[PDB]
Amino acid sequence: GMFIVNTNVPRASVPDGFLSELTQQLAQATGKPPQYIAVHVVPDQLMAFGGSSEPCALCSLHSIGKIGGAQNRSYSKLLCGLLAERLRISPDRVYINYYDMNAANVGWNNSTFA
Amino acid sequence: GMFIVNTNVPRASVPDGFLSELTQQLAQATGKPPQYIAVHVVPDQLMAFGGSSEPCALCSLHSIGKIGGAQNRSYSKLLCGLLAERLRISPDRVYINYYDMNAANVGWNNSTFA
Amino acid sequence: GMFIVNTNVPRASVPDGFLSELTQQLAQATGKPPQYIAVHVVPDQLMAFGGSSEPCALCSLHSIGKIGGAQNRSYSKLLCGLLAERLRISPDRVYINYYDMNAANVGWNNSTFA
Repeated sequence: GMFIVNTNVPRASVPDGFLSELTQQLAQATGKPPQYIAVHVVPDQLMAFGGSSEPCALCSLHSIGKIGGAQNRSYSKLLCGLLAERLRISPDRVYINYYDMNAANVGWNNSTFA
Repeated sequence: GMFIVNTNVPRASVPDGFLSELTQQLAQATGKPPQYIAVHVVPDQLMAFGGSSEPCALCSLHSIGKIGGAQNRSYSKLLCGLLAERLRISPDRVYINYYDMNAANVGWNNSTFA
Repeated sequence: GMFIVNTNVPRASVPDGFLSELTQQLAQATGKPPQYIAVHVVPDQLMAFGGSSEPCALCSLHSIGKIGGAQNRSYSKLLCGLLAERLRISPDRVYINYYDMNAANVGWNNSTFA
């Protein structure tokens, strides 16, 4: 699983341990070992959501499987919850793109997962 | 709609208001209310296009629908036009990836659009 | 072809010429003229792979065609090889997403490739 977060929130506002919490919560949520989970936080971005510069986030979750209608719906609750509580970003100023990656299309350790 | 721009152009060369102009032009171009449009500009990047370090840009437009052969062709005119005029990037040093997102795959405000 | 690399490795650790080597190796590997190859390196990122902050990388290769089971497998060898040798990132701390882009979905120079 790979979670990326781009946000206008300053680096200083990213709580220590945020990456750890995301790895842990996403591991539970997807049912994958934490060791397979990679997380990326990109703060201080030049962004606008709806033409406003208020705190917002553009994210994406890539996963070989574990992506689907109902699952994505609960990932959004989990993720928006985390972003709201930890980064103080309003849930309606967050977009999360979900990608069900094919194993043959995910390279890792000199090969792919196919 | 979500528009991202990665470019080697310095932050100082990004005109104030560029994010607003993008929001407005993309809203018109896609026929979506400006409030649904999110824009992201990432300057000062370590990039190379064709092996050259001259100003270039790697972009992506994600949209639930409003993506297609003809539409994408005019988006490129609009976007390359804006990048050329506002960031002085030559149109032939710009790649834009278009993504027709499924509503069930776009999370927002604790749920998805499905 | 478009190759992006996000890594926690410091900017100072990115060897001069790395972008050039990537452009050249990817050109050979995909069988495309170097002029069509765009490369992007994003260092100093706040990342975690498996909950660890040791050097890691999250990458993606987008290409109109030239994407497939066997090809992706050798791209991973090539790419992990380069990342390991030039950025000292362990191959098992690298994820590379492969995207076979439809020509109608790749904008360039005021139009698309369709």
